[PDB]
Amino acid sequence: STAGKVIKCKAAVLWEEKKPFSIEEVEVAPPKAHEVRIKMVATGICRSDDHVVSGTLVTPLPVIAGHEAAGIVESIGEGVTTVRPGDKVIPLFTPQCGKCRVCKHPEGNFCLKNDLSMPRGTMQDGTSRFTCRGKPIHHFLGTSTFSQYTVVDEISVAKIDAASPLEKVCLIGCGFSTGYGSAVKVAKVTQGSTCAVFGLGGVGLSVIMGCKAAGAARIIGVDINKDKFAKAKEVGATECVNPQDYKKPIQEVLTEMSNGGVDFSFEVIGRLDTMVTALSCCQEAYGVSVIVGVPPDSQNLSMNPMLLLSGRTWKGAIFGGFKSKDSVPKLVADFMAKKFALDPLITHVLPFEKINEGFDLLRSGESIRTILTF
Amino acid sequence: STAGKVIKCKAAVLWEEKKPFSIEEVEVAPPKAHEVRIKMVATGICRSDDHVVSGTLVTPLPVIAGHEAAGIVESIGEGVTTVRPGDKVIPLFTPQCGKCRVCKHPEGNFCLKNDLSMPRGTMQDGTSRFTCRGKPIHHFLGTSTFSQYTVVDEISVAKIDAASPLEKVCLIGCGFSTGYGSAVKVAKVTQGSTCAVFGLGGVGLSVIMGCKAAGAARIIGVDINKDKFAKAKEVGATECVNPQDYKKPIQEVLTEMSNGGVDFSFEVIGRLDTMVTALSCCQEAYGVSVIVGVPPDSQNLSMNPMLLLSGRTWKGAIFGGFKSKDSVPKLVADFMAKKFALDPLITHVLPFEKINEGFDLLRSGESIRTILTF
Ligand SMILES: NC(=O)c1ccc[n+]([C@@H]2O[C@H](COP(=O)([O-])OP(=O)([O-])OC[C@H]3O[C@@H](n4cnc5c(N)[nH+]cnc54)[C@H](O)[C@@H]3O)[C@@H](O)[C@H]2O)c1
Ligand SMILES: NC(=O)c1ccc[n+]([C@@H]2O[C@H](COP(=O)([O-])OP(=O)([O-])OC[C@H]3O[C@@H](n4cnc5c(N)[nH+]cnc54)[C@H](O)[C@@H]3O)[C@@H](O)[C@H]2O)c1
Ligand SMILES: [Zn+2]
Ligand SMILES: [Zn+2]
Ligand SMILES: [Zn+2]
Ligand SMILES: [Zn+2]
Repeated sequence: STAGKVIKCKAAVLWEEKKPFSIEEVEVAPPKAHEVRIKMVATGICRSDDHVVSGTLVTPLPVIAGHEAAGIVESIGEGVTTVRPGDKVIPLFTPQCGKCRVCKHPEGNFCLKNDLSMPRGTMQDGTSRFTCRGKPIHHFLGTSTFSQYTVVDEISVAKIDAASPLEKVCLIGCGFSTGYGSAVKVAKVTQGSTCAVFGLGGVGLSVIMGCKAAGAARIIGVDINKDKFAKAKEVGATECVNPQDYKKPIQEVLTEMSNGGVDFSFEVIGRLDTMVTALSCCQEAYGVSVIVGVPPDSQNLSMNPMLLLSGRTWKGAIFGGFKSKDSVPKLVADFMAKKFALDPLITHVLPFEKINEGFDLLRSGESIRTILTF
Repeated sequence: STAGKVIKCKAAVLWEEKKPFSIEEVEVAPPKAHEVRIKMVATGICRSDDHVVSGTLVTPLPVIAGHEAAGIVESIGEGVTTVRPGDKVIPLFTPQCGKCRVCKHPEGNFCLKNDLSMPRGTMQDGTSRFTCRGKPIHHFLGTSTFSQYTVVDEISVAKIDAASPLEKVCLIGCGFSTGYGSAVKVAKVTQGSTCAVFGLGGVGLSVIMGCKAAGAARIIGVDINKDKFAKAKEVGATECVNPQDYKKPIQEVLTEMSNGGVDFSFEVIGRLDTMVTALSCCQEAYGVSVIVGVPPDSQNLSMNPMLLLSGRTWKGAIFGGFKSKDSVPKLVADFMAKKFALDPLITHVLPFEKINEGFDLLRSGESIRTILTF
C-alpha cells in the first residue's frame, strides 16, 4: 500500500533543453492538503511538450513535462472533496479555482492560478513533490504527466466517467478540447461558413472536427506537409493547400479561393508569420481569426493595424476556451455518447518507455498523436 | 434653377500636404446616373480630415476633403430613387451598396465600394465632378464636404428627417456615430463593466457616451491633455488619467486600477503604441480592445501574440460598425427624440470661410468639434 508514503516510480525527466528525456526512478511525495496523487494510465505527446524541449516554451528545468493525460486517483490529501481514490481523472493544465475573477466570468477560462503565463514549475504552494537523484524536479503546468505517478492540486483535476477508455480520453486533456473548442466556443463558427485551418496536427484536426460539427460549408486545410492532407479530409476538410505549391503568398490564394476572404481562420502551428497570414486571409470587414499555436518565447509579430480597423476580429485562447473542470467531464460524457471521435487523432500507441521514439515520430512529421501507455 | 448645369461655388481645396486649405472657386458638374448633388449646410472638422493634410491618411491630391456633414439635395441624376431635391441628407463616407457580401452580412459594414482601404479619390465611375483653375480635383471618401456643393454616389447618401437641425446632426456623419457604435455595437459594452478610453476628442467622448448608455460602472478616460478631462467627466467618465503623470507605463496603471485589467478598452487616437497599450490593459482572459484611431500610413505595429493567446479579443471598425444608409436616419430620429446629446461635442462654430482657423483650433488642442456653416 502507498497512501501517506513516498512512491518510487519511473518518470521521464528533462534535465536540460534539446536533450532526450531520461527515463529513471523519481520519488513522488504524498499529497498535502487539497492535493491529489494520480497513477497515470495514458498520456499523449502534444507539440507543446516538444516546445519545452526546443526552448520555444520556457518553464523551469529540470522538469517532468506532459500535460495531456488520464489516470486513476491513488490517494487524496486532507480537504479534497471532488475526487476519491479509484476515480478516473484527467489532470487540468488550465486549472479552475472557481474563485478568481476569470473563473466567475461567463466567458473566461484562463484561471489566475495557471502556471502558463509566468511559469514557476511548482504546486500551488510553491514547492515540488518530485525528486530525482537527490535533486528537486519541477512540475509542468501543474500536471507533469510523463510519470507513473504525479501529484496535482485539486483545482487541476477533474473526475470523469468510471467506464472511460483512458487510452482515448487522455486527448480531452489538451489537443482535442483545444481544437474543438477553438472552433465551436472561441470562434463560434457558423453554419454555411468558410473556414481556413493552418496546421493539420492533432490540434488542427480537432479544429476541423469542430468546424464540421458547427456546419461549416467549406473547411480549407493548410499545411506544408502534404502527408497531413488525407486525414484532414477524412475529418472534414473540403480541400487542402500547401503554401509551397504557390508563387503567391497563401493569404492571397485563400482570399481568392473564398471570393474575398474566409469567415473564420485558425492558426494552429505556432509561427508569427502564419498568425499574420491567418488574420489577413479572413474577410476584412467581418472575418474572425483565432490564434491557437503557442508562439516562440519573447518574440513579437509585426502587423498593419488597418487589418483590424476594417472590421476583423483577432483573438486567441488556451484550452479551446473551456472552463476546464466544468467542461472535461462533459466532454468525456459526450465522447461516451458518440458525439465526436478521437481515433482519427491517434496514429501510434507506444509503451511509456518509448517516449523518445514518440517525440521523434512527431518531429519527423510522421505522427498526429502518439499515446504512451503506462 | 441649376439642375443639369455646372455650378460654380466656393470650396476648400488642398493643393499640397502640410499647407492651409485654399478657399476658392470650383466647378461642380451635374450629377450623372445614380448620383446626387448636395448643397452643403454644415460640416464638422474631424481629425481624419487633418490626417489628409498631415499625410497620416494618404489620398490623392489635390483634393476636396470633408466627410462629416449635412446638406440639402439640389438635384438628382437619372435613376436615383432614395432621395429627392429638397431632402435633408447626410453623405456617407462608408457607403452601403446593399449588394456586396459585406452589405449582405449581418455584422459587416465596411462596404466593398468604399474609397478608404485603397483611396482613388474619385466617384464610383473613376472620374471627378470637380474642376479648379481648369484642373481636375480629387474627391475624398466619396463625400468631399468642404464645398458649398458636392456630388456623391447614391450609395453614399442617406435621407434624414426633414425637421433635422443640420448644424448638429452633421456629427452623425462621422464622429458621434463612430464613437457611440464602437462602444454599443462593436465592443458590446456590458452593464457594470469597466471601460478605458484612450483619446478624449470628439470620437473618444462619443465612445464614453456609448459606454455610459450601455451601463458601464467605470469609464476611465486617458489623455495626455488634461484640459480634455472636464468634458470627459461631463459625458460619463468616472475618472481620468494622464500617462505623463506616472512613472510606470499606463497599461500597468490601468491594470492596477481595474484590479487585473479592464473589460473593454478603446484606442481613439491613431498611434501604434497606444493600440498595443490599449490591448494590454484589457483583462488577459476575457478583455476586449477596439481600435478606432486611424494609424499612420503603411506603418506596422509590433506586439507579443501571447496577449491574444490568453483570451483577449482585438478588433477594429469603421463608422462604429454601423451599416451606414440603414443606420444614419435612425440615429437622426433618435437624436430628435433626445436619446443622446450632440451639444457636448460642439465647442466652436465658424463660417466655412474660416476653415483654416477651425483646423488651428483642432491642432492647438482647444476644440473638440468645430462646426462650419456654409
Ligand atoms: N492554445 C492552446 O491551449 C494549445 C493547446 C495545444 C497545442 N497548442 C499549440 O498548437 C500548436 C499545434 O500543436 P499540435 O497540433 O500538437 O502540433 P503538430 O502536430 O506539430 O502540428 C503542427 C502542424 O503545422 C504544420 N506546419 C508547420 N509549419 C507550417 C507552415 N509554415 N505552414 C503551414 N503548416 C505548417 C506541420 O506540418 C504540422 O502538421 C503548437 O504550437 C502547440 O504548442 C496550443
Ligand atoms: N474608425 C473610424 O471610422 C474613425 C472615425 C472618426 C475618427 N477616426 C480616428 O479617430 C481618432 C480620433 O479622432 P478625433 O476624436 O476626431 O481626434 P482628436 O480630437 O484629435 O482627439 C484625439 C485625442 O487623443 C489625445 N492624444 C494624443 N496623443 C495621445 C497619447 N499619446 N495618449 C493619450 N491621448 C493622446 C489628444 O490629446 C486628443 O484629445 C483619429 O485618429 C481619427 O482619424 C476614426
Ligand atoms: Zn480561477
Ligand atoms: Zn497541449
Ligand atoms: Zn456594399
Ligand atoms: Zn471622421
